Amino acid sequence: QLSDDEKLVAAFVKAVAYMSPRKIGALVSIEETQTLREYIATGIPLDADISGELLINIFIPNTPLHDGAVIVEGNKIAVSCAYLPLSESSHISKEFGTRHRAAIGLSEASDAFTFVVSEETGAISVAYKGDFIHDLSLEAFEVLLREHFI
Amino acid sequence: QQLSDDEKLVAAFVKAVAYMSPRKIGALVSIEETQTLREYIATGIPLDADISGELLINIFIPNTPLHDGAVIVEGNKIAVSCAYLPLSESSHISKEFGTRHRAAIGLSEASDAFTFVVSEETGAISVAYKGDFIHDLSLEAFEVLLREHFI
Ligand SMILES: Nc1ncnc2c1ncn2[C@@H]1O[C@H](COP(=O)(O)O)[C@@H](O)[C@H]1O
Ligand SMILES: [Cl-]
Ligand SMILES: [Cl-]
Repeated sequence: QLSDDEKLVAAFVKAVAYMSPRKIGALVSIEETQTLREYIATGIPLDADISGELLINIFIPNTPLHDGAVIVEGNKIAVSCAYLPLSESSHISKEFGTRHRAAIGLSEASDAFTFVVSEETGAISVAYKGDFIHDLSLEAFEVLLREHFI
Repeated sequence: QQLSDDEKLVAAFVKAVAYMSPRKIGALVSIEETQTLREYIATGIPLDADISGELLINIFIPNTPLHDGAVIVEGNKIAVSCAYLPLSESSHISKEFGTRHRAAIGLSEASDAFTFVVSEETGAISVAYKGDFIHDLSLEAFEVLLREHFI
């Protein structure tokens, strides 16, 4: 449980360390106090143990599980391919695509913690409670996850 | 009345090989029957995942972290990927058949598990069960065998 939180952080760090330098797009949302049941209902059920390796395999481009969001519930990957509400806010830079607007939209509609890897640039970003943090370093991503989840 | 576990299993396997065979994506999938596969499951990466054709496909995409080794199904879950199975020590195995096939055949000597393979060389779908090896099944043949065995 404390060790489960450290495995969660390590899984996310391994996945983003693989995907970011390969510019593999990724979108991962973690449930907090507000249920994500309605978005989980839109995805393919996995109910899978969390590991960096499984997160990488999910997001490999042009594969059946890659398109849409992974939603983490507790210590399980609940689903992949979930459809998240887009943000209609105009303050979103033009260069930020669908994945980023999906993450931002969920962070305006829930207290879920979402991170993105850009398929255009490999930039790592976080969307949480209406704040959007662009282009984190891997070390910064890790310490932010640790502070939030450990 | 929703689709039974057995119907979902058959559909998952059929969808997966239907995708991997034409693409010549190698695959190795073993299903536990009455004899526990616990010692082989211990060698794999824990997934404990719901069975879907989509997940099986994503596991075996070439040059990915989960694609090497065997997937082992236990009950209605994908227990592990990347598992090690016993390689067949037999010498009456054609030189056409590589290590995935020898692993499938080996496990079918050591247990009553049902294993199927997709060849990365030809895309051929094959089954290894109770020491017998059935090469190059059609998709229809594969499905009917799965139904006769699992339903
Ligand atoms: N003992 C084994 N059990 C399960 N899979 C294996 C085993 N040995 C090799 N493989 C896999 O068989 C495939 C072909 O092996 P190779 O011909 O050595 O490239 C690769 O995915 C290997 O990881
Ligand atoms: Cl980003
Ligand atoms: Cl930073």
